Amino acid sequence: GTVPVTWRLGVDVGERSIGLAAVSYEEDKPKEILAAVSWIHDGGVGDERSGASRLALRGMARRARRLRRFRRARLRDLDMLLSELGWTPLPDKNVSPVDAWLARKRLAEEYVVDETERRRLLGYAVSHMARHRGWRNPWTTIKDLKNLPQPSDSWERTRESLEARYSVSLEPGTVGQWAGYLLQRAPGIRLNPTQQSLSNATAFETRLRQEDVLWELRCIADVQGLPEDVVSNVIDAVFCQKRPSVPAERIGRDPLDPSQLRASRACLEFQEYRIVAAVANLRIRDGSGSRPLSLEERNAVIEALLAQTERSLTWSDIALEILKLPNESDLTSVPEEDGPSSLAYSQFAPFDETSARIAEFIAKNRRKIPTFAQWWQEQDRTSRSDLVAALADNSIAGLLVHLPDAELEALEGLALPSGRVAYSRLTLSGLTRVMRDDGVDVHNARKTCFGVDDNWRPPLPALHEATGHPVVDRNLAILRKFLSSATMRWGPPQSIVVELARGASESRERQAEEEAARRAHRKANDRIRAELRASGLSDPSPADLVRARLLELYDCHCMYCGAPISWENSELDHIVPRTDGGSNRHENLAITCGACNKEKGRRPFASWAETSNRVQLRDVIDRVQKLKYSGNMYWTRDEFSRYKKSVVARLKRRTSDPEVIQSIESTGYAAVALRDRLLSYGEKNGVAQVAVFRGGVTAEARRWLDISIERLFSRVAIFAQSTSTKRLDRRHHAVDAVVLTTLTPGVAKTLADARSRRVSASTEEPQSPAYRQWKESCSGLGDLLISTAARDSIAVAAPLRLRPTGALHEETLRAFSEHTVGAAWKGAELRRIVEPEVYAAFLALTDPGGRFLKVSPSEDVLPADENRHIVLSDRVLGPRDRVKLFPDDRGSIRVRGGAAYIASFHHARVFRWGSSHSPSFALLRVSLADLAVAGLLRDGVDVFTAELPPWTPAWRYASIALVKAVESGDAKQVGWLVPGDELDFGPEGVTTAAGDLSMFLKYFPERHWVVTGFEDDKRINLKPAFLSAEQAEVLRTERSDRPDTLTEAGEILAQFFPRCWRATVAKVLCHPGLTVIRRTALGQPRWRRGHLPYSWRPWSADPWS
RNA sequence: GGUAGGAUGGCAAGAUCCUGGUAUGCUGGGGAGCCUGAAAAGGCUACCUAGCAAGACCCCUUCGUGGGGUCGCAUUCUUCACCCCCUCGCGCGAGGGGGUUC
DNA sequence: CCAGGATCTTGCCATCCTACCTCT
Ligand SMILES: [Mg+2]
Ligand SMILES: [Mg+2]
Ligand SMILES: [Mg+2]
Ligand SMILES: [Mg+2]
Ligand SMILES: [Mg+2]
Ligand SMILES: [Mg+2]
Ligand SMILES: [Mg+2]
Ligand SMILES: [Mg+2]
Ligand SMILES: [Mg+2]
Ligand SMILES: [Mg+2]
Repeated sequence: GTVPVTWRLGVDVGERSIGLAAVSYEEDKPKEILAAVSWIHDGGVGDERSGASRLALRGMARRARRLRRFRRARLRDLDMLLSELGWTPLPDKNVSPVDAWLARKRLAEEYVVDETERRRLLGYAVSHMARHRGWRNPWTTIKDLKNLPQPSDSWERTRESLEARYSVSLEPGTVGQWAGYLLQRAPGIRLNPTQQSLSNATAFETRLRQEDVLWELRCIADVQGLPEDVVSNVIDAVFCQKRPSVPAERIGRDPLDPSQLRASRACLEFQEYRIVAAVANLRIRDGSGSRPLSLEERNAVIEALLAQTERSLTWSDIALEILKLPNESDLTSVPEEDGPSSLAYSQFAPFDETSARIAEFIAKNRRKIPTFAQWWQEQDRTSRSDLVAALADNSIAGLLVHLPDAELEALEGLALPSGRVAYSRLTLSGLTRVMRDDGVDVHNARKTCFGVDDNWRPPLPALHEATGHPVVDRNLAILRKFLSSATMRWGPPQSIVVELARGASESRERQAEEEAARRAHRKANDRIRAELRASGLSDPSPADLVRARLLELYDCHCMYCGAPISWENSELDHIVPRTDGGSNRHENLAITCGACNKEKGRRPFASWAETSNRVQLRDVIDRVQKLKYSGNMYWTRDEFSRYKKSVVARLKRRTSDPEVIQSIESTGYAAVALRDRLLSYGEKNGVAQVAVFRGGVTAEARRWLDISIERLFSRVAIFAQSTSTKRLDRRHHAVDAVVLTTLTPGVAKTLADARSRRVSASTEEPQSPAYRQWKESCSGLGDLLISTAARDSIAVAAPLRLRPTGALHEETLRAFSEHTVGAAWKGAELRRIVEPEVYAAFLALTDPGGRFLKVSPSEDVLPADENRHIVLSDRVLGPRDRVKLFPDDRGSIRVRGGAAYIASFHHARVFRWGSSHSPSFALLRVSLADLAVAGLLRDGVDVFTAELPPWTPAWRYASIALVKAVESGDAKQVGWLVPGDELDFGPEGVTTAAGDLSMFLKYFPERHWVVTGFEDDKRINLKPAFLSAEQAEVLRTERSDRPDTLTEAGEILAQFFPRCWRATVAKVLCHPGLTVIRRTALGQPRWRRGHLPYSWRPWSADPWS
């Protein structure tokens, strides 16, 4: 079975692709391309418009389900409490729309004397407050909510705006009181802002907070004189909220101790470890050399950094006052970036941060927790560390001292430095003890405390272990399929080459502005961090830093309309929204008021500003452009300029264009994680080395091996000047992987130097031995790639999605239409009947000797009969009676008393009937709702051959010829076609071109076509396999940059894409030599029929068993 | 030494999920106001209320077409088949995962 | 949208380790 040869593996990752090569070798030269293939994956994306992954959509749906389930349980507990109290909950129907609001208003205004009426109004109000309670921090308890200032400043500003807007003053002016007053005074007023799409205004502008509803509840209990235990139980039932939790398996494991969880940043062991490691990395000047700090100097600096309350010790202070050095610059190896006026020495040394937080909390709360203050001063650092570990790991889903419950609530309300560190608590304590006692650094402490050697590297994940990142998992699944198939074919690889997504070929001024930008970012982030710790934000997130930056930048106003905003009612609006692919980069983030954010919604900003009467486009662009530079802000001059241009360019767009910036993080993560798992495979399988090379070393290798993708695959120019990029053809990933199999480190250094020389703005051949042996080894690589591409041995393949999982139907429920039994029945109304047995009865009426509905969508099928009684299996309909019908004449299923359209088609079943010399073809397009209502979403079901009933939307909206042929007993299923199946038209190409395809084939003779969809009953959507789609996107964008940068072939490609080939099923499946190609992991077509999807010719496919 | 990789700590910029909430929206049931109406019933603006993938599994029950709980859109060659790994871990065939070469 | 937890990438600063090439 295995034919072992010496071969190398090249791995070239991409965001939507991965190129994998198995290249058999000689002593240093390539011998044969064993397999080269570009695998085109979706990056996990199931939301093509938004870019959100399938895992992200599943997680948001699951969390919405969990929210609804917890809300239902909480409301049931409230209903039990109201039944205990004798308070009547708000009824489901037959009450006024304003009964709850007037209940809240009256209970806030005057004492209700009537006993049953007061209980009814209290039940109405409390049930309505539980349904609409406002937002609170989920990490804060109900006691913290009671500790909040009531009402919030947002509601006080909203109430001031309402008293100004309506010239009245309600007392005490609660949310229910103002809402009832406005719903009675100005009927039809909306309360909260919503998305715009003749117009009106809204009553409230900010997000309702839970302290506002809590304060209204306290005001109602104060007016009505309710007992305190009663209102405390009511507050517990209304504002009950499940605390957020961290699953323990979501926390990584310690590499030195693989059973233990990674320690939190809050741990005092980590704070000591960071201090001792930072001190152990410092050096001291000694006669043009450097020495490590001696053990007494280590102890002095370490005790000065441990015994610290705040950031008071700079590295200059460590050099001068602690080390007693004559000069500041004698302290070398300071772990900061250097700058003017000794910036690195002016940066601050680390300290015990958790001990500072706990000591400051004690100093502010001596009377609140004096027992804890005495106990904290009493305990040693081991029990202190165990306390701190318990306080840090309370957030884990899955306190050693009998403390009072108020002290427990104050301690769990304490804010500690979050984040995980690399090691566990035991490992950190052991390493710290070894570094303190032996006077060694971290590497020697690891060698001592664990017995590891100098070659020790942390354990790496195996190939079967996923990461949880969708793009990385796509690349890894493709890689492990390729590696298993290649290992069983040719044995294990001799070495493995992975391309990392790292680059360094930049000019010195680019490095200078990046260093100055980093300096400015750190300085402004430190100042804003100090302001937020002064303001109570103990641990500012990057979102908090962005929010404080834009509050400072726009003088606490909204960016869009200019309304004054606070910290708590402002919102960080994605200017390009998340549902249009917008990123969390700070140029995409605008500070808003919440009302502007809700009214903009998911729309582009320029279109929203055109439609809206609240903001103006020119005013927002002008307000951005008049921002002026100052002394010390976050951006540099050039960064402030580019920030203004990128913000303005985001504010100016009118369509839902794709996002400008794409995720290079998942490219680097895919390369790094695939390298780690390939290293695990190499440890298991005896691979000699796993080598890594930069992104710009492979391209420089390809351009110095006289290989260009245009010349290799006979591509044409698509630009008027110069030559286009190599990304037109999808096979360039496999060519990149083939080139990667050749590279060695010395050649990598020389091509990196050549690239740095070239981008340092002809052409000098690089001067080195390693380049010369690489060229003499790889002179035949060009001939080998030409011979491989001429036979089309390089494959572009898309992995199939065959599992019947995903959205069963479209999200929006739709109201049922209706049609009288004894009236005229057309074809579209007969195809829309909701009830399957009523449907089958109408088919029995039109055609008793038939099982399907073979009627035209426009023809009048049944006449208007006043004596037509549809006899059901259990009922008789009347001619006056009406039938539920689906609203529109497309595939639909009934969902929860409404109608939902079916989702995208899971597959098409290919049917072939007629003569063998001239067959007829059709597709039974089957969706996930078809299998859902056919009961096929269970165990032991082949979804591509399991029979569907005639009332499913597959058989309802099949073609008339297909329906008549299955009725006649001539059409049997011969295969299936998922979106992503490759069609091979043979070496002769395709003949049925006309109009746009004929012009496409004069520049692009494409024989390989990928199914993307099934638009209607006689059309299959095909795109060329070999040509990219993002390439077509950037060509169509770059057409309008200059007056006709493109050539004629570029215009042909841009006017073929993105609709590509809207084919015709009975035309394209009758091509001679057409084969539906199902490939193996090595890009080779699977032809032997086993238990995996095989290749099949539609013209000569035998019928299904 | 220089280049490249890896560790740890720091700084900066981002990505990916996960947990809990808010508000909207959709559909069913309602209705406060307004309009067109009325021997002749529907819309509009809000608001209230239930549900918000189809469904699966467990427990009820002082027996019901329902109450309660846990889940259900990922891992993209479904199912079947053969091999492998971790867990039902006695060379057990039941849960998850992985591979099947043209 | 909100708070906040977890995983990870890239780039710089410091330290340690590894392999590898290039000169003298
Ligand atoms: Mg590449
Ligand atoms: Mg809720
Ligand atoms: Mg609520
Ligand atoms: Mg509203
Ligand atoms: Mg927004
Ligand atoms: Mg690539
Ligand atoms: Mg409403
Ligand atoms: Mg609602
Ligand atoms: Mg449900
Ligand atoms: Mg498989």
